[PDB]
Parts: sequence; C-alpha cells; structure tokens
Amino acid sequence: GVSLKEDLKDLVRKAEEIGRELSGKLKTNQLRKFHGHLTKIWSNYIYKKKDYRDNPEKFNEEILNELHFMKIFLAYQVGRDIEGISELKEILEPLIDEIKTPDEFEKFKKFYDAILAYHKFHS
Amino acid sequence: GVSLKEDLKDLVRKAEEIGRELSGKLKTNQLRKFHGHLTKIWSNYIYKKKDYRDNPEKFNEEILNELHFMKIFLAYQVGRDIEGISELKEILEPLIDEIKTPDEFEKFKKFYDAILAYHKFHS
Repeated sequence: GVSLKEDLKDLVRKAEEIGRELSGKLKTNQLRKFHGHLTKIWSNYIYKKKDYRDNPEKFNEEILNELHFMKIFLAYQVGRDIEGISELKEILEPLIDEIKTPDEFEKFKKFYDAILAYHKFHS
Repeated sequence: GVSLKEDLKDLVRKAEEIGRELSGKLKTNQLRKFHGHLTKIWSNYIYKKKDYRDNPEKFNEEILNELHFMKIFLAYQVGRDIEGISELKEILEPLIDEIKTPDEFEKFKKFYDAILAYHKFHS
C-alpha cells in the first residue's frame, strides 16, 4: 500500500518496515542486475538534471523510457526465478521421500549434484 | 516425471535437462542453506558409511530422519524466497509505473535507497 503521491517522510518510514519484512525472506543483494541498471539511469539523470526538469521530451525518451524496460525485465526475470525454484522444489520433494536405503540416498545425491553442475554450467 | 527407482543413468540424463532449463531461469545459488544441509547429511552418512549400511535402524533414525527435516525445510525456504522477491517486485513495479516527472524519479530513488539500506541492515 505504498505510493509516490505520499510524502518522502512516510515513504522512508515504510521503506524500513519493508526492508525488515524482507530481510529474513529475500536473499540480500540478489536484485543486482536491476540495482545496477538503476544506478546508471540515475547517473544519467543527475548529470543533466536541469536539462531534464525543463524538457519532458528528453526526460521521457532518455530516462523514463529506460525505466520502462527495466520494470519489464524485472518482472520477467523475477517471474522466471519463481518458476525455477518451484520447479526445483517439486522435483526434489518427492525424491527425498523415496530415499529408503543408502544406495537410494547416493542415487539422490548424484542426481542433485548433476542438476547443480549443469545449472551452473549453462550460465 | 522423475523417480528414484529409475536407474542412476536415466536420472542424470533427466538432471541434465532440468539443470539446462534452470540456467535460463534461476540465478545460480538460491538454495544455499538447503545445499548446505544436504551436504552435511551426506558427509555424515559417508563418514560412518559401513555402520549405516549395516544398521538400517541407525540409518533410518539418523540419516533418513534428517532428510525428512530437510524435505520440510526446502518447502519452507522456497516459500519464503518466493514471497520475498514477489513482494519487493510488487512494491517496485507500481512505483516505477508512477514515475512521470523528475520529482517523482528522485523521490522513488530515495525510497529505493532506503529499502535497500534497511534491507542490508538485517541479516
């Protein structure tokens, strides 16, 4: 329930309620592709700050047009993250309950290691 | 689509496919604490391997029991990872929608700085 109509005071306070509700759950500094691309846009903005506050057309095609692609790529990538771990979870959960013997434990571990190894390879 | 009764080989073929798929979706270390619990259980088993392979009861109560906690813990972790990242994205997305002006931009940036900061603050 947060909005940019709100004054800075209230956003900053909500920004800390949010940062703490996140901290245990979300792995820290994992949205770094996004944080990065945001820092470049912001640098381009500070750069020509007074060039932008008088020129809506430049601002739109140079700054917020890039914000438009960021928000899209964020959603896409987050969307695929969620699918990924869910897929991994639905693959592993039933296998773990099929481990009934040491040999099956070994077969499981080899299976996990292979997923791991190829996950990290194809990147 | 996968079972431990399949032979070790047809399993690592399937693992290859799953791993390959996950490379385009998942960033590469989402299950660190899970991977860690696993290897700990695995190294426990390997360390007293002969003993475990000779006493099914000991294997059941010391390895299979822990693997069951691991299975429960994976659900919990994946669930938290998903709602963590989904929540942040659902806070960022609509705010980025609302950025139409320089003032709105720098107000966003300030909120984002604050989220990021009160987010790293708690580990």
